Amino acid sequence: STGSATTTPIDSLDDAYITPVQIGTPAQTLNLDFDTGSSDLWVFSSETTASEVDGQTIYTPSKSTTAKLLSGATWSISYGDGSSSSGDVYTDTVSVGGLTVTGQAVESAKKVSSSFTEDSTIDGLLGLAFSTLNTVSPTQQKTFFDNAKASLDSPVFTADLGYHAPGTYNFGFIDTTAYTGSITYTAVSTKQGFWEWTSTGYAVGSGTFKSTSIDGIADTGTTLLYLPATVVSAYWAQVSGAKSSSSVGGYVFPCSATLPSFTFGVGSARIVIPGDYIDFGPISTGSSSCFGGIQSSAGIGINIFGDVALKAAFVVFNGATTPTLGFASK
Repeated sequence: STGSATTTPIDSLDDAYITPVQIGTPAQTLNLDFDTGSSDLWVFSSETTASEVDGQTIYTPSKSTTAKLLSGATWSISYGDGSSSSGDVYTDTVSVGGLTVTGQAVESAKKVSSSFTEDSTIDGLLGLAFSTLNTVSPTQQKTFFDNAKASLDSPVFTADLGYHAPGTYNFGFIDTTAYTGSITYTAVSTKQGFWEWTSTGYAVGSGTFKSTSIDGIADTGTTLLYLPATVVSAYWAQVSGAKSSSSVGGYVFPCSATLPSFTFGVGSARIVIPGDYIDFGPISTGSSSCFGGIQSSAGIGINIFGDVALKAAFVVFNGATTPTLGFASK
């Protein structure tokens, strides 16, 4: 089997991407944030505290003839941005782009933190990291991909995120028309439960490539590119007037600037992030200070190849017995 679904930016900045997901019988379609940095499929629901729902579409398990309470199971997750959610668990039929999993754990939120409430466009998350990170207790549950894997034509999924445009998540096949050149594959460590890999270096604009190992995670659920402070300083030094602002919480730059590209290495291959991809717009409405899309990972404890980086590539999440990652230009 295969599946193919379009993923759409939630706003004009590509702050996140939503993908429609069918849950239950008859189908209830929710727009979920596919997150290769976590491993829980959780949704706003009829159980979510009413004051914490503000425009999201909710899953109502009592209206699904295939929903079953997973007795005794609870979940609770905290994300790197400080947001969180928790609740109980049903199993139900879940379909993505024509690919169907029966008995998928659907984690129903009883509580969500303010940032989830405040984002009316995201109805929940669909985790695509390794199932060892799933938070369900006392019986850990599998991700959608883990449950589908054996049925897929090939044990892979691909992320093809757009810049200011829709893109595609495919399951079970590699669309050879969706990228240019060849796909370069690179080793993955699953020791932390992430799609963790080592970039071979970087370049800023037209500058020379610096060969240096950068361990980080391919994380579709993180908006920006978080890299070591040395690398990030080297990038922003090429932008007149750019500075790190403690009060804003990262590097800012004059909105009048033209930003240089940023290249990262994948083995001997190179992925070029155009400068425009690194502009996240005014820090507040009407400001001429703009927020940068490359930020320091110092204090986060891990480097994160988030959407800024991934959207410049066609990315293969290869879930073979020994997982690997593939990157192609597009």
